[PDB]
Amino acid sequence: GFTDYKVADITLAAWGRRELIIAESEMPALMGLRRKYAGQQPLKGAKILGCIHMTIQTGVLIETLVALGAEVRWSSCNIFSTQDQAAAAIAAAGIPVFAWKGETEEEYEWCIEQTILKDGQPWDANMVLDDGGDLTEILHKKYPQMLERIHGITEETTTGVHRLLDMLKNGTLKVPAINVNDSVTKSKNDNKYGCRHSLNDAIKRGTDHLLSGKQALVIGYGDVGKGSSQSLRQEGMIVKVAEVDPICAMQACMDGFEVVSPYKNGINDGTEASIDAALLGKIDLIVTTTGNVNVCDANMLKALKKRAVVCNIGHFDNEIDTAFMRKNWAWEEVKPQVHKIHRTGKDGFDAHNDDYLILLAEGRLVNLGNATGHPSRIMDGSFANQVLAQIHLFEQKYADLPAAEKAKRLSVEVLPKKLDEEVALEMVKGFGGVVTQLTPKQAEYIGVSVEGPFKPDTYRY
Amino acid sequence: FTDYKVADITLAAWGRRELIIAESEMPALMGLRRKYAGQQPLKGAKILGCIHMTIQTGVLIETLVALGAEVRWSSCNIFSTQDQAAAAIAAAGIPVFAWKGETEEEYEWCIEQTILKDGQPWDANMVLDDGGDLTEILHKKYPQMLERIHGITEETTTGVHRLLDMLKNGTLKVPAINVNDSVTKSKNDNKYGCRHSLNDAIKRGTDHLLSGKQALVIGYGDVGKGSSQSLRQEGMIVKVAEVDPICAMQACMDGFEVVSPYKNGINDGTEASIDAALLGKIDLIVTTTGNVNVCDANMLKALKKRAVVCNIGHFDNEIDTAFMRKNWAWEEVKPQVHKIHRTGKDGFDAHNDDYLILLAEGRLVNLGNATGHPSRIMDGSFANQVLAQIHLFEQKYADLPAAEKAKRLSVEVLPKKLDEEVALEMVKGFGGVVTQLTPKQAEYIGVSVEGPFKPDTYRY
Amino acid sequence: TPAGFTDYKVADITLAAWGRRELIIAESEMPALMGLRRKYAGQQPLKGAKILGCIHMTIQTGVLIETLVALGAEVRWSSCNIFSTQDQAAAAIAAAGIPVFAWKGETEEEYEWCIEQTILKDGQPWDANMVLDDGGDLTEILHKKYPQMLERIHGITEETTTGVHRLLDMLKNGTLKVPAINVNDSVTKSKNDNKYGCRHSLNDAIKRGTDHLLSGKQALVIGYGDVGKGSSQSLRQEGMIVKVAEVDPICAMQACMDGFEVVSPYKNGINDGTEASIDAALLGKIDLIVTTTGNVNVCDANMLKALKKRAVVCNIGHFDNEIDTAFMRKNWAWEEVKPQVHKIHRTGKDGFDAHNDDYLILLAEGRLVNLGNATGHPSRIMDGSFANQVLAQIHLFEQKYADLPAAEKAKRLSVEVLPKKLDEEVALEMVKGFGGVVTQLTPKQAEYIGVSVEGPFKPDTYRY
Amino acid sequence: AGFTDYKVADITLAAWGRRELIIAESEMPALMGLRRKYAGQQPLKGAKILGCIHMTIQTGVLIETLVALGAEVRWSSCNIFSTQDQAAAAIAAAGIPVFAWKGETEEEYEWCIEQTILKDGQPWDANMVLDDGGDLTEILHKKYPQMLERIHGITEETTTGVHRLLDMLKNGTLKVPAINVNDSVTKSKNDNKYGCRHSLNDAIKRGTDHLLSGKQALVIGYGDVGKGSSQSLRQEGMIVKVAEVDPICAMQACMDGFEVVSPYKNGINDGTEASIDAALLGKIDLIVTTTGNVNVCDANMLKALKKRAVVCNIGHFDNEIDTAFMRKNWAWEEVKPQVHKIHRTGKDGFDAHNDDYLILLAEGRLVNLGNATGHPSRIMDGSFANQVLAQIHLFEQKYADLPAAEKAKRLSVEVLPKKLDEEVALEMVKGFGGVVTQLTPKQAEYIGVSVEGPFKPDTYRY
Ligand SMILES: NC(=O)c1ccc[n+]([C@@H]2O[C@H](COP(=O)([O-])OP(=O)(O)OC[C@H]3O[C@@H](n4cnc5c(N)ncnc54)[C@H](O)[C@@H]3O)[C@@H](O)[C@H]2O)c1
Ligand SMILES: NC(=O)c1ccc[n+]([C@@H]2O[C@H](COP(=O)([O-])OP(=O)(O)OC[C@H]3O[C@@H](n4cnc5c(N)ncnc54)[C@H](O)[C@@H]3O)[C@@H](O)[C@H]2O)c1
Ligand SMILES: NC(=O)c1ccc[n+]([C@@H]2O[C@H](COP(=O)([O-])OP(=O)(O)OC[C@H]3O[C@@H](n4cnc5c(N)ncnc54)[C@H](O)[C@@H]3O)[C@@H](O)[C@H]2O)c1
Ligand SMILES: NC(=O)c1ccc[n+]([C@@H]2O[C@H](COP(=O)([O-])OP(=O)(O)OC[C@H]3O[C@@H](n4cnc5c(N)ncnc54)[C@H](O)[C@@H]3O)[C@@H](O)[C@H]2O)c1
Ligand SMILES: CC(=O)Nc1cccc(CO)c1
Ligand SMILES: Nc1ncnc2[nH]cnc12
Ligand SMILES: [K+]
Ligand SMILES: [K+]
Ligand SMILES: [K+]
Repeated sequence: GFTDYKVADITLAAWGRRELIIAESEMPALMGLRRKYAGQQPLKGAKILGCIHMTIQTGVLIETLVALGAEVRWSSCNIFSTQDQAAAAIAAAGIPVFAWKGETEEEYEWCIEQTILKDGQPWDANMVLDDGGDLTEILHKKYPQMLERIHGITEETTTGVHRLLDMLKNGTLKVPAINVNDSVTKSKNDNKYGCRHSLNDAIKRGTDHLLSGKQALVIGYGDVGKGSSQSLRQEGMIVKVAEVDPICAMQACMDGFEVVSPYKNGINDGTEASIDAALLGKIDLIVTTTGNVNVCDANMLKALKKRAVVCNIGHFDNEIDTAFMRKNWAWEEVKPQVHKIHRTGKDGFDAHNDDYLILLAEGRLVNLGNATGHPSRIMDGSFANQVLAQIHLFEQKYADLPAAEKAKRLSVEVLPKKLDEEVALEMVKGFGGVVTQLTPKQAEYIGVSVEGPFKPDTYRY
Repeated sequence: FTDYKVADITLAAWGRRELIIAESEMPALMGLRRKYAGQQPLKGAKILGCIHMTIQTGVLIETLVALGAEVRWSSCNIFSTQDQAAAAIAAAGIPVFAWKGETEEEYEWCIEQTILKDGQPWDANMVLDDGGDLTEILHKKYPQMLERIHGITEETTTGVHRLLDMLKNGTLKVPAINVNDSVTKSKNDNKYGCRHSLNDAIKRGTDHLLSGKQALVIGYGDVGKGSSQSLRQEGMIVKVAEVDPICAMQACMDGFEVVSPYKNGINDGTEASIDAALLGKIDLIVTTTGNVNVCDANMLKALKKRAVVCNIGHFDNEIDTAFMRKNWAWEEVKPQVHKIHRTGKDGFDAHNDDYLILLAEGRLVNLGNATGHPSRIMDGSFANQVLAQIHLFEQKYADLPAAEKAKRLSVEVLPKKLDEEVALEMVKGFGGVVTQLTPKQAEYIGVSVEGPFKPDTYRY
Repeated sequence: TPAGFTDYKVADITLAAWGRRELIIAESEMPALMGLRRKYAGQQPLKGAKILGCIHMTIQTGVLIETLVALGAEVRWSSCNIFSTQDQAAAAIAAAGIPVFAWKGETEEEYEWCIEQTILKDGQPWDANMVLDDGGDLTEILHKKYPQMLERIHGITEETTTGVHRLLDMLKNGTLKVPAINVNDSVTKSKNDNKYGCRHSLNDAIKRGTDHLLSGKQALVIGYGDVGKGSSQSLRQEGMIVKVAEVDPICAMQACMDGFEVVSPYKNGINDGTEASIDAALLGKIDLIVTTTGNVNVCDANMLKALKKRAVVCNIGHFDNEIDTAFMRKNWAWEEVKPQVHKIHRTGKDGFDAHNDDYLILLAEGRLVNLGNATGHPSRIMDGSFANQVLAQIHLFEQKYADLPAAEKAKRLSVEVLPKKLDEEVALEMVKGFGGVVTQLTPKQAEYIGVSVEGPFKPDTYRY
Repeated sequence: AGFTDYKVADITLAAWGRRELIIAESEMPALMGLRRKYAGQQPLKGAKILGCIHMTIQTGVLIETLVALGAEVRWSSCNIFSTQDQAAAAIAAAGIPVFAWKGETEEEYEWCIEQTILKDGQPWDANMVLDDGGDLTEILHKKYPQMLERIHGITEETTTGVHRLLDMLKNGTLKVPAINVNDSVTKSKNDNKYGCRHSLNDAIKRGTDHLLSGKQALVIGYGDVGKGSSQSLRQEGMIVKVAEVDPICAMQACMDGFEVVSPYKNGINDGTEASIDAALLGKIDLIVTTTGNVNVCDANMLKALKKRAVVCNIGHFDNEIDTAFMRKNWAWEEVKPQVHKIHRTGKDGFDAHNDDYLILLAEGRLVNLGNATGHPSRIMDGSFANQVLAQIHLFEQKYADLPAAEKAKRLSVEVLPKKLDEEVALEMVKGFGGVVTQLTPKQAEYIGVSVEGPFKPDTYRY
């Protein structure tokens, strides 16, 4: 009689379980931790509030935390990213999960609140796992008494880390955090290669458009922008890249992309006349990858080629000025998470109007909204890091420290390189790769231990 | 003017035409000329330089001189000099001691000619090095000269490693800048430079078709990354070996099969540990590690007949070429290309089919069999060098009190703003347009509109 | 729209509005096909044409169908594969009053019945006079079972490599009853659709079916013809380590030069019928096998026994017998993951352990995987193919082969391709659709290379 | 020993050439397989071959294969810049008449061809022709018709030469039958495409050492050479745009991921400067012509190109670029052999530091051979195995000995049978270590072929 959940359709659970069993075989680092630590139960007593895309991959993460002794209460960190068969499988396993694909904003907030509260009162949570910082922010704003008893936060993504560092700077961060994003087996695996796999995946599922031979503009060339640019270029798109960071721009040039700005001489002065109309009028697809605000603005949207596709693979939808489009233009749903936006006016549209843009996932994270996000074998790396980070902060027991010791430990840190390398080694073995062992003479010659770490902490890979 | 030694001074005109072309290819470096020419920040600098005497290094030398410095120059590899570049620098009245095809003895004599002027130590006060040979010679043989030197600017990964060993040991005598670790150096030069010049050098040396053939790249750091791409983009079936599992993960995700020369990755010294089936299929092996003996004697014995062997790390001991000198017969095809006959040591059959082709005698192949990295890539590295020389020369470490020196003795990188400024000029050289943040957008992501745009931890 | 319309069978008529929205988008992606619509609508060149059509009932086929109709034709339609229909496309066509018998997930019995519903109208043979076919199944049923209907049919326009091969065999054996146009071997079909179509849709289908990471894993592509070329690129551009098998040494040479290792499932390339001739070390490291040959049993039972545990098996050739799925049905237990995705447990026939590690993943039960697990080729690629189909239909219909005296009939009983000038005109509209700008020869340049300024620009022997 | 019947740059380079020939033999398994297969039979015994083709190391292996099969030859290069002097020396030192060096003048080029045609001042007793581009063929038809009476056939290497043969056939002026070697698939779709992929960026790097990644290229043409050339530059990271007059080839360029553009506004070349897309050409760092056509990089295009752009041609003849206009109007500064700065400031003198120049490679002649070494041995293996088979076939057919009525029936331009094309391909695949699968009899029956091939109808395009 388990009822402590809310999902779209519990009868999807058997299908979700079939897919979890497949995913397990694709996630050797994560399942390796499950097998290594199951006897020790290092998360016995852990009670984790989790807020991250309720995908099949997150399913394997949840069940690893539980297998290691944790209890959890779970929600998605995006209204469109849940895979309903994954949510159902977790619910059918007796795990509290409040998530479905296609939440409203009110429902999204209600789902987070159902993890925070059990039977109408604060759950006895003592750990947080977050992706983007929304759960973290709600706890700090609305539930400070709960944070007194929480040992730490493990944060998945660049945007969430930025929010933690802002709190730390302001003196408002209440518990320590591990930045999971900046393991190399996360940032330079998930953020880059994950988007390489899943960006063109989501565009094909949403539109079935041919991409080869067409013009793309990728805004940003960080890890997500690098992977996104490659996702499109490997399909044969002619890809131009915009950047504010000249070092990232240099990389894009050297990687074989033309670097362009939407604005004449790069000057974003807010006028229509600043838009490079010739450029925007040639673009068939624009993808935002920045984690910034309004990088595909109203004037770019007005100047885009007729029937261009617009999408965002950064964490939040405000990378695109969808507010402007809702205020001024008529939306025609093609199918879920695919809308034609008719620039002919607000009050209705002609079904055969040629002047429209196609928006994917209403501007929300397109890989998760229009496909299934990153593949299991990539999320393996991220989620092995999550499990290790949860173990580290739970074993440190920050909430039980005296005030003077808390002050010494209140920080945002990354996992040590030795763990990063060990996660990587399990990923490489999963491909059947064979890593060479240094001889003692070689290890002495380059000044490392035979078992690693093999690089100083400054190394950029 | 007689204070030089080059292969042929009459190549000077040719070198100068190529220097004028290279200037148009090096916007960050020529921008530093224009920006600092007025200030003359290196007025009074006396720089001992040791780096491959290419056309690219010619534009670097003439930038340092244009900013006020005097220099005395040598190459840091016996095969890397471009004789027309050396001639052009000598003809400009700049002391340089460098030619393509030096012996080891001549290489050392060349460095010594920069150190000594008219039989006595030059009154040098700055060092620019690539690999650390000159740094080592000064510390071991001319330690008193270091009392007048304000700093060392070191170009490459191997050289930086040697600097850090001296720092850890308390034997480093002057402060240094790690130029290698600017992003516009390491992630431009070390990677993209090798992408351009590895296939270049293999083609010049052998003219082999690469498409459809099997390569093994040992190492997947920045040089191994660029090297693997150099070969894969030509259509080679590239396999990658690594000891670092993170780099190996990147190789897998980049589309390469990760393998070891040794069964289960365990190199126990026996022939039985060699994966003979793997090595018997390899047409080309490239070492990229900066380590020792990563293409060892047993691997060389097991390689497919007529495979090519080369090294693009800093030093030739990546391949056990000593073994091949001791046991096999060398037939020169042309300079820096040898067939190594595995049939025996004394003599060979001119039609023997059992040989390997070694490029540049195991020395840096891109510089040895071609011209190293192209001007537009070296632009980034050498703009960093100029900035680093200006900074250390202006800090005047050798004039500090003995106690003040202790606080200054460090190995530093340039600040990120300068890295970004080098990058900006590179981007402009491609016609690229960098976008400017709005104030609200800069606030939103927590940076200044001016940058730097990333924390120092960011890995790009 | 027509009142009382019931002359169709589809999965779900309420998908029609969705299908119509996708057809309107597809129209914007198919400039060559929509150019023919605009150019010829007033002329009504297919007025009086009654076309039996048998091709994958996709959105792209929907635009083809409504172009034929816009040019005057009546049609009766079925899919040429049990898994290739897009149900929203079928619904939109039925809602337009067009007879269509097609849904995703037909049985083999339903598949044949759907073709017969196009052939029959109100229990009697329709008065068809044109055939449009993809793979030869409708052609075969007419010759085998309704030969008298062929007396009134002016021609067949055949879409794909396998169908043309069957047509040529019939022509050689004297059993083909009407002329045909080989649409496949227009360059704007074969070297666009067969190659780039599979480039787009093979990795698409694998991702939708399995969501497996492809980068870093090992693939074996059987065949390196046009489909094999595009399939190999589909996987290599994702970062797979792709090996290629071929029987044709010229195709194998191209694979080597394209950067692939060429290998055989059999030691020394020789299948001796025994497990010992399988290169078990090779197959034990393959994560994904894709058949592309148009041939039979190229991924056979012994290969399937040797494949790496949890390998994906799929076929993108026209017919499922490229893979010995019958052996797998007979000996191994099938577990459906979801529609068109099955785990095949090699532990035995009678039941399976839900956590068994020794299974293969079969996509689309071995049927064409791009259409079965995704949506096949994109509109902008199918534009080229289907423009050729319209032009082929117009040509054969205007030729009126069935009205000729018997002597003239023998003179015209042929399998032909469209002239190169038409192939070029299709290509030009495709190029303009990308915004590309073709240069016009000066008169002196055209004289210099011996062509007209308006083309054609190559001799018929040119291979591109 | 007493051999003087040659002219090369430097005979002392022979030992070097011989070392490179021995390496090239290991890279040319199809050609060396033909040597082993046919050495005993001597199918070319009595053949006397006039050869005109780039005197490279690869051509050296071809020549010694012909000679090992019984032929005598007299050889010249088909381009003034394409000879490798060590290859020419190794061949002369072997006692084979060769007249070829890198850097010939036009007068020297013609003299070299005449030295193969004439021996001791009189027509050689030639009975076979091997040609690359048709210059030797044209001279024989115009100046030595009596020699063609005794010649059994021409085997022609390249697209341009085949076009010239077809023009002769059309006009009824071709005097002996020919094999079009170009259009074996193991030539056209190996040499023309993959050879240029290998050797174009090679030649640009040797001539300029320019970084290509991140820069803008314009490739004129997208036939086999244009396809391989565009890949050569794209694989280096150039942003490549493609021009074409053939919309099918342009379609392939689009689908291959290139933007298709014209130097002329709306593609209309009306001879005015106003017709030039100056904004486009002002952004191009590198232009490469691949067409076999005339004046596809014309004077107004040259005037509009971005300052310091590289201009080169990889089609057979230099008239793809209007270099005549550049010689008449602009000042040429040699950087080094086959690399010239063309200063657009004027004809009489230049400023050594002028920024407004173009860099022309190989004076507009075939750039892969002019600035590097042309295609690699393992690719030329396919082209030259076809050459050897075509020589064997035409010499055994003995056209010159046929009666007039039988000549009229055999006077044609033909390709080699597909079975031979396949046999060349299989040796190439074995050279890579590739393992082709053998059809079972049932599978061969299913697709309608013999187990041993041919596997495709003659219409198949690959
Ligand atoms: N969808 C996914 O699966 C997924 C995966 C990982 C991360 N993310 C999200 O993607 C976003 C980016 O993450 P990342 O790791 O790439 O971060 P990053 O900091 O490495 O890269 C962002 C880049 O955008 C550039 N940029 C910022 N403002 C710009 C502007 N106005 N114009 C052009 N370029 C601009 C920055 O210079 C930077 O290089 C974050 O919100 C992150 O949380 C999404
Ligand atoms: N030739 C050039 O132009 C050029 C340019 C830059 C640097 N370099 C030199 O190249 C070398 C590599 O420099 P880098 O910047 O790539 O350094 P790096 O540290 O980034 O990479 C070296 C890599 O080698 C790997 N490695 C070490 N021992 C190994 C072994 N036994 N087997 C396999 N992999 C092994 C390490 O794990 C590491 O990833 C250095 O010597 C450097 O000075 C040469
Ligand atoms: N799924 C799609 O969207 C799609 C699209 C076009 C064509 N097709 C179908 O795909 C198939 C192939 O079409 P194509 O145009 O590439 O044909 P093709 O003749 O160009 O290629 C088939 C290739 O398979 C090779 N082959 C045959 N038997 C082999 C064997 N035992 N082992 C290895 N290689 C072998 C042949 O040598 C040939 O090169 C046909 O059935 C065709 O109808 C499917
Ligand atoms: N350098 C080499 O090693 C090498 C190798 C093979 C062939 N070739 C030569 O290269 C040339 C091309 O050979 P190919 O086999 O590619 O021929 P091709 O007929 O396959 O291709 C030439 C292409 O040029 C295009 N074209 C013609 N005029 C044009 C114009 N004004 N603008 C744009 N495109 C135009 C044609 O449409 C055609 O597609 C010939 O001269 C041939 O002999 C050179
Ligand atoms: C008839 C014939 O001789 N065919 C052939 C083609 C290429 C190579 C070889 C032997 O290598 C043979
Ligand atoms: N061309 C070049 N000049 C100087 N140092 C280099 N290191 C690598 N390539 C170089
Ligand atoms: K997924
Ligand atoms: K589709
Ligand atoms: K060559």
